[PDB]
Amino acid sequence: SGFRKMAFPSGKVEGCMVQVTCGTTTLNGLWLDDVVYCPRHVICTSEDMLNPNYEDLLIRKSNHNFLVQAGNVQLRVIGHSMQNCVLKLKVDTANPKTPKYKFVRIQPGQTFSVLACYNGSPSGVYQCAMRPNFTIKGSFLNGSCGSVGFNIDYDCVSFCYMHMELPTGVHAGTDLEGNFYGPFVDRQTAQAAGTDTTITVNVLAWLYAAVINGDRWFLNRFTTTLNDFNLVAMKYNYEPLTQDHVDILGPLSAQTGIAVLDMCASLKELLQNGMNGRTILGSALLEDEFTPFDVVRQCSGVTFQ
Amino acid sequence: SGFRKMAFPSGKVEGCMVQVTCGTTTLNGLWLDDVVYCPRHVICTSEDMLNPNYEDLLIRKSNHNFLVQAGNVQLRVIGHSMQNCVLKLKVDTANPKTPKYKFVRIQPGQTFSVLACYNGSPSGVYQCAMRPNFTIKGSFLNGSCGSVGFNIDYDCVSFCYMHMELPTGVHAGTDLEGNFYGPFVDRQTAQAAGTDTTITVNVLAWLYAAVINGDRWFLNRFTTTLNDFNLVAMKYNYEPLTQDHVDILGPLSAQTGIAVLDMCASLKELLQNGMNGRTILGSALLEDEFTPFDVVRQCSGVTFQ
Ligand SMILES: O=c1[nH]cc(-c2cc(-c3cc(Cl)cc(OCCc4ccccc4)c3)c(=O)n(-c3cccnc3)c2)c(=O)[nH]1
Ligand SMILES: O=c1[nH]cc(-c2cc(-c3cc(Cl)cc(OCCc4ccccc4)c3)c(=O)n(-c3cccnc3)c2)c(=O)[nH]1
Repeated sequence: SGFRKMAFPSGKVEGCMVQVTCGTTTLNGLWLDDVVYCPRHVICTSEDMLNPNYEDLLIRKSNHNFLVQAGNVQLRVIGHSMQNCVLKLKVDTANPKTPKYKFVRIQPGQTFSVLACYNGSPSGVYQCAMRPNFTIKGSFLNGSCGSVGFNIDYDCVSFCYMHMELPTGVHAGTDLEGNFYGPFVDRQTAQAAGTDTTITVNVLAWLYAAVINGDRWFLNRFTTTLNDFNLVAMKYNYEPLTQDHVDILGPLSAQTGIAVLDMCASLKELLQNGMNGRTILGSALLEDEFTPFDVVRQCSGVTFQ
Repeated sequence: SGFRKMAFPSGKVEGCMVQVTCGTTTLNGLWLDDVVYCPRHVICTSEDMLNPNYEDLLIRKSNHNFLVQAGNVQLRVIGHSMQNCVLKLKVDTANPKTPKYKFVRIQPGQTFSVLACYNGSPSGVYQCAMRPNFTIKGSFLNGSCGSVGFNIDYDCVSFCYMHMELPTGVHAGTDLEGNFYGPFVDRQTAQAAGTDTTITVNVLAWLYAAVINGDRWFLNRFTTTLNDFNLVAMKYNYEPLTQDHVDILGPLSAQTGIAVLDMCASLKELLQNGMNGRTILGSALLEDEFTPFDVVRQCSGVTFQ
């Protein structure tokens, strides 16, 4: 019993964090096999940030200008290249703590764990989600650039996120191939996020989690249709629900005996009437950063090693 | 910017989790140096649980009846003893991944990270707090017994929590010396929790976190006194605020320029009028599982290794 915002165990990723220094800038890198990955703006000064020409700035950098420190392990840089918005530094030592891993570009709505690091040292871990406007609502301070987000399937780490804080206080970054999520660029120039809508399939998954845990007050006598529900979602800035989403919710439907469309009718009533000062799973608002997989994992206890 | 429920990086503790089997029961143990710590009800059957005499049940157990597996490392048990409600198993190998650690008995209101484990394998990490009734609102399934809670100061792991789920769905356990928090006993017999009050000093710390992050709508024109505020806390099942608590909040007071007693007056108005459908740091209720230290760490970026 109980339902918590739960991150993956971070140990497999902690062994990969290093500090990367170029001139006077220091941020975090990801050391996997004999390559170190970090944001390319490590080569910039605060002044370079307004309109950086990264190809031109890289001309004046050689291997020995990049200092990489793994704790106190000093790493020798033997090559460097730029791939989209990440720098890839070839070092002469394979990381002996490299886990089984893959790089994945996640879709909006998907969740992941963040290991926030500073000066190459992990400081905390938390859960968040790729928002529909391709920002994340993280917790990051200066020096956190190069911190990574990931999921873990048994023994394999799936890295999905690595760059900046917008003036609005939300966060933008890349996949591990260096392509930004959404339209953001690594330049200090006007960029605004776009509508932050609610991840409907995740809210439904969390209502199923609530039923499994005994929070049942929101179940009602009604049902609805996909098209009728989606009219309501549009009014409340909820993402449309698709048949694919209904199928993904099938296992939770089968565990609880509540058809997806009946749960949609409960969500519809919650969106139109509010929670009336009540709570669900300890929350006074509808939570949208648990995926269906998140709910099954935490309500079934799958494990990783 | 941003404020998240943030756990410590779990890697130092992951290397200490093992599986402990006795007869047909399997749960988690903590392997530190050459000792394995686990809940003593590993020696019980489901029937033993109603009224177990642990001293008598232990008579029929020898070293070879305890199977300890560290991943696939098979550990040889060379001694066993019972300390209060934990079993201590002496093994013939020191854990090479033992971190610097201490055992600490925490006070109600204090927070810690939980590494939920099953069959000796970590499955997720989250934050929670010792409630004033000495339960914790965890997320645990069958097989999670022996999972531990901890804090980390730079390189030293402070283990504070290790046992059962009450019929109400909240959780009870011991410190690493085997003494339960609060009045609970490791027996399947009627036990009820006691009033769950709100941790006032933590709520104030979280309001300071909100101000630091730009959530300022709840700041008002008023102030109050310690005695006047505490009359309001009592009415709303909030813990009394002491002068010691005011001093602990001093650094946040100094960072924001808001006297503690003015912040109390803002909290008073929030308790009497509610949030009026607004949110603070993404929450529609007053959050009480961030300590003042939690707020400073996350708003200053302290790091651990
Ligand atoms: O030695 C270092 N110098 C700099 C950083 C660093 C750099 C940035 C950074 C990097 C770039 Cl290309 C651009 C940028 O502004 C773009 C967003 C924007 C748009 C419009 C107006 C203003 C801003 C910001 C940053 O956000 N942060 C940051 C701050 C808080 C949370 N997360 C990231 C940190 C670092 O870790 N190390
Ligand atoms: O092989 C194993 N057998 C058993 C366990 C186990 C044992 C218990 C357990 C252990 C004891 Cl002495 C007593 C007990 O009931 C006491 C609380 C209570 C009071 C009144 C009525 C009912 C209950 C419960 C448990 O909660 N859980 C549990 C369940 C969910 C979350 N957390 C813990 C697990 C295990 O991990 N391995």
